[PDB]
Amino acid sequence: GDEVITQVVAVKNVSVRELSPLLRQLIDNAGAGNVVHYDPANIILITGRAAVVN
Amino acid sequence: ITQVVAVKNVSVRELSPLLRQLIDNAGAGNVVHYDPANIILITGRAAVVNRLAEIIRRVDQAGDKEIEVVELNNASAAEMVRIVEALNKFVADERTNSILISGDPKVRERLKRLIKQLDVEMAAKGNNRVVYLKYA
Amino acid sequence: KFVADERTNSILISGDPKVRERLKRLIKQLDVEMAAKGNNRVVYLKYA
Repeated sequence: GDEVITQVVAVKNVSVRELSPLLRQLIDNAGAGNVVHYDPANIILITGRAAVVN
Repeated sequence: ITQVVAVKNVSVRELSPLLRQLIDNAGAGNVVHYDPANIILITGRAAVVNRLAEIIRRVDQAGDKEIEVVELNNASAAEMVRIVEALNKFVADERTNSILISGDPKVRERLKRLIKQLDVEMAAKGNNRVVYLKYA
Repeated sequence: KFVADERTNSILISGDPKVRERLKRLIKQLDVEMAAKGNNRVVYLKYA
């Protein structure tokens, strides 16, 4: 559905800052309210609509 | 009310912009102050102080890292050391002959995996042999 | 990248499951042991 939830998922292989521009492309591709925050401890944060967060 | 909660894993100054986002997202009166002794201060409405403490604890609980101590009965610890050293943290003691670990409960999963991986002891090779001469 | 132990005499690997495919290939490739060459020989002198 359209709900706003945060999802925490990992990419171990290389630091996920590498995805900041294209992920903010999906933060741009649709409506905002999102965050995608890349923890240097290497996990992954999204917040926003479950579809675009997907 | 003010809430004092910890993030041990890395210094919480790292959260100042996004936490002030929740100091911006709603009304002010808040403080979030990051003590270099590594604890955490919020002050403000219990709801926004909560979501703040949830981001905060979301960098607390996130990256967990500590030490393990696990017996190495067979493969020399210092060897375990060396043979992990090539991998790119780790301790062991050869008083005990035990891998110690510093890092993740993912490091705890995979490095209990490598606790187990090189524990094995090679079968005797008959390196030396006593031969009974029949004639000579 | 690559490791091994000669306690165990075992290749350890760091890298891909493509590195796992090809480097199980090279796990297997140089496992072979050369046949004995009769490097030394005891010769029975008939006369001298």
